Amino acid sequence: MRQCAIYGKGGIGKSTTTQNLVAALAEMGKKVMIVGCDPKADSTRLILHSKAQNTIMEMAAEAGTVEDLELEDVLKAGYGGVKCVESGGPEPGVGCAGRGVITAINFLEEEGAYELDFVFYDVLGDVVCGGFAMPIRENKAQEIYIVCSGEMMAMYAANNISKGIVKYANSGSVRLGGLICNSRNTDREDELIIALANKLGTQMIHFVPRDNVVQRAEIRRMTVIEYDPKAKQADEYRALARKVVDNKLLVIPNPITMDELEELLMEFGIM
Amino acid sequence: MRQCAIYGKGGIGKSTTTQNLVAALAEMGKKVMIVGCDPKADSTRLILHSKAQNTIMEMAAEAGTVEDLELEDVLKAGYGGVKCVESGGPEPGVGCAGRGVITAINFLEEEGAYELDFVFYDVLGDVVCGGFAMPIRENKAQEIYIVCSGEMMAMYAANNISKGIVKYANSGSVRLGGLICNSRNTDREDELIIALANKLGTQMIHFVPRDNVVQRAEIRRMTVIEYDPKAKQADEYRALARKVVDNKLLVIPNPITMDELEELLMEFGIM
Ligand code: SF4
Repeated sequence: MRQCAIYGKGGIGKSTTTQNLVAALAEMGKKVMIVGCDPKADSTRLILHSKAQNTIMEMAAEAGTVEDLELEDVLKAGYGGVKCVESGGPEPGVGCAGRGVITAINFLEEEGAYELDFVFYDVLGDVVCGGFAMPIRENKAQEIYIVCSGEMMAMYAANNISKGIVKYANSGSVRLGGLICNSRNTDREDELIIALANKLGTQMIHFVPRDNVVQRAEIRRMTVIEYDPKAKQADEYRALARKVVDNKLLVIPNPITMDELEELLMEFGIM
Repeated sequence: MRQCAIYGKGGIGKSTTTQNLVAALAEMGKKVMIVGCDPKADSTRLILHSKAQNTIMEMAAEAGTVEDLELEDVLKAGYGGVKCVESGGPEPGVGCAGRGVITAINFLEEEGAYELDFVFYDVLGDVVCGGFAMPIRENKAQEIYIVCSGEMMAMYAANNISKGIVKYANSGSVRLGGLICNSRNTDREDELIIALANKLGTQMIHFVPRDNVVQRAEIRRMTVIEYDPKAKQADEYRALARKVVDNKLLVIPNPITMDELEELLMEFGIM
């Protein structure tokens, strides 16, 4: 079993890319589990064809504690047999995202859900703090893949996630597997992300293009793999899945300074 | 002295709106202090004409601890006498973003920097956790203004911040003074934000349009008030400032559910 975490800032289609990648993995015969560690809890909608999956936090609140919770309600099987579970966001203004994530992971481990080829933690990378770095810090995810784009905020979040990895890459076995470039139809975006990965010492594992079929499948609460298996974007997600399966470059990144990031953006025509 | 917090998700120009509002306030004769509570620390650049102001956490690290710091290096005066502080983001992957704010506010209180007509805490509202809600929880900010837009994520963040205000309003005195609509050139965006404010039990205090002069001023690292005083956007920021000064409608919000927000987006042609 491989423990991978997809990190990245919100609003760039990270969850859709994660779900389509997991669907492509399931289509290859891999038993994949998705754990959504996002407060929005949108990391399992496409696999489950659901408007909203009941997160562990909400069901614990309805049942008092996670101790009186059942894995059958917590964990749901979606397309391709993919198991789906939502950690649940913090209480707005009160709790930590990290406490919800660790509670979900501990409940899953106690219930025996992990006993699978891949476990993907879809973790928010908008802010890189102790709470959102729980999978990295508690040795829950060993391979970190960052979904980014050719915009200042996306690469800044990627660099901060790399800083967190570097913090926990010593006295720990968590490594950066690569960068997934979610295209935003920006010119020289793939080249910019390749250069950013080279600066970080990692690779751009795959460049995910923008396609209308992604939104067409998302209207149906479905992945591109399930919706149109013969689409070109399905082949892109299959290539990403194969490159993640065959990924051997797991490195401790070298985070860049702010000036280097601005220089990269100037070089590739963003600012 | 009025203690206010500008909350809101990132990527919608909340920081620029806050800095222009503070510049318009100082242009009317009010003594304002900006406390930047975002980890990326861009809340005081346009006032100070700086690429990036040195944050409290950085100086604490360079000087060993906060107790070896001086207000001269921490507190900087920019355009119109506005006093600028950056709280300092957490160490990526380790610290909590809300304890840097605790440290900054405590240090400013010991240094006597709070004894001023307005204090504005620019607080990021991407994730509404116990850390990022420190000014609301610790009773440091009494009036909350949420900068939002017609996009789904901005309205979701506004609803979550309203939930936090509700949690801390039945025990403290923190209230929501209105919603600031940061236009994204979306059709029926002002009407949608007005409807959201009416559902929350509050008001859309001002509609901030999109203007190129905002970007022209930001390139020069200054606000529109200082760059082009005779511009229309400067007048919009002045209207927002005088509506903030004259604001008396401070309410405990009524946060709306997922279905209500989705139906609001459906009504005005966004979903
Ligand atoms: S550690 Fe991060 S998620 Fe947890 S309360 Fe602090 S800022 Fe919020």
